Amino acid sequence: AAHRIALVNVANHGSVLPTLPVVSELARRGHDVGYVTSPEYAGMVERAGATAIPYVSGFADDDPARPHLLYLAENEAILRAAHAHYGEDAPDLVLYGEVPIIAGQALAAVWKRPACRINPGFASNHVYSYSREMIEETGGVDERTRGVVDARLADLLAGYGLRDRAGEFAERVEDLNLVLIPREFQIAQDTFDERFAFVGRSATWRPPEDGSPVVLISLGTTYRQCAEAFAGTPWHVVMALGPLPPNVEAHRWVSLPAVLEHARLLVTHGGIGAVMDALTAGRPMVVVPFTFDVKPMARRVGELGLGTVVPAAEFTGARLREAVEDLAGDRAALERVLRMREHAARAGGAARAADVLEAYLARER
Repeated sequence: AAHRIALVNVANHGSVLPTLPVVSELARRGHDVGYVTSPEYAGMVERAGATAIPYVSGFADDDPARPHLLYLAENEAILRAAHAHYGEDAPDLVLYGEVPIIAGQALAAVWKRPACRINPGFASNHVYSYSREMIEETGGVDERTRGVVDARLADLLAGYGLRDRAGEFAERVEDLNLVLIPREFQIAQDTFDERFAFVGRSATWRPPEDGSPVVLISLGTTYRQCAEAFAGTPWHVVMALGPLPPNVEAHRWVSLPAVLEHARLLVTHGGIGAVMDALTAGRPMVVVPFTFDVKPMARRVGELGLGTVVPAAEFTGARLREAVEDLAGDRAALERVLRMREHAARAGGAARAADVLEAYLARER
């Protein structure tokens, strides 16, 4: 019937924003969702239909162990808020993000409850692992750093009598995983078994009236060469970032899905949220990967022929203008993107995610 869900997640846009349609679907079906989040995202998750569970947390600085210790501190802070909020009456399911996996698994073990991981982007297994690729890009781990982190993890789990489970919590694959991308976009997709549900994602501005082709440019946290590149061209350029030609439009923030309804191409930094937006809109994209985290997405857009990858080292105004006009007139790419849009629509979205989560709790797994 109506279940109790503890949605345990880290509090940032990339983690919280994609989970909100799932929260809404569950809430609409009458499920009591408790969202462990920070006070800044508390109103956001409550407007989505959840009950906010706030969490707040406050040696060396250059230390390579510092990011891992802060990660464990956040996992501890999350774990404390959830455990204290529910107390004696445990929820029916532990829905946790692909970042607080120590907190999520500890809670599930303590409460003796089924758990489910939420992967907004790529899912990881023995064949492909977005985490293993991420760890190497962040420089990997030395033996000294491994010892520091391995101990503080065991110390963290000791307070819940789970010290002997540090190894599995860090390495194991969850019994169920909601993956917020279509199966067809996933790297080594045919290797992902029954434990992964590829449900994809569920879903003010006026365009030029003359009929000018529109290109949306939304890159990272890095806006002059782009405007100078499309100057004198028939393109209408919509730019997002935090002297312009008449055809170039600039805004601090832009609704990517709203503009993509009128634009034929997206110039993106490679974020899975933006890639998913283009895919849902059926628009090819030009990916410029400035950060390491988007490198798998950039590689995947390229190998599926859903767009063009311009390396950050090779990026100039001219190369962008060249990539945009080349990919815009490419019928082959457009057909592949529209086909990928059908896959994304067929994924099931938040409605199927809820159907999957209900099926899981029906003691079917």
